[PDB]
Amino acid sequence: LHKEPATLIKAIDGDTVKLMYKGQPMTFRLLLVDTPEFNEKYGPEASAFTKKMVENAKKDEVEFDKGQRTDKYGRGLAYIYADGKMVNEALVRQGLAKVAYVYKGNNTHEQLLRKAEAQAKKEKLNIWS
Ligand SMILES: Cc1cn([C@H]2C[C@H](OP(=O)(O)O)[C@@H](COP(=O)(O)O)O2)c(=O)[nH]c1=O
Ligand SMILES: [Ca+2]
Repeated sequence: LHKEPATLIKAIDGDTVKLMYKGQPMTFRLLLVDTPEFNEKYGPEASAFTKKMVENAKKDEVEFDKGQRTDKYGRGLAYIYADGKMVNEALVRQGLAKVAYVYKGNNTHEQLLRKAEAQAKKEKLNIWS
């Protein structure tokens, strides 16, 4: 896989963010994770965590997997990096997202994320508390 440039347009919630990619606005849905909705427990904390990462970064990047690049709603499907740190993994490691929506052929980072989740669960963080 490879990282590509993007710029933040606006944070939306824990697992969606609006970026400019190849000069066009797009909503991205983060691969392999599920944050709580804003109205649910940990939802506001997941939104705030993603927003801080993507806003404070000097450089945001998108990395598509090998399969589908957009979902049925027209959202981009990608791993998002903020100054080289993967948002998807960081949410899981903090217990602010579960590993979820693991479809075959866009699952390159599945085991990296499952290791983060085991660590968050052992530490009883957030969703796992
Ligand atoms: C993360 C991801 C979600 N989706 C779809 C499945 C779910 O469909 P349904 O809307 O029918 O439930 C929805 C979950 O997104 P949200 O968690 O953003 O609601 O997005 C994919 O198709 N591919 C993906 O990789
Ligand atoms: Ca969600």
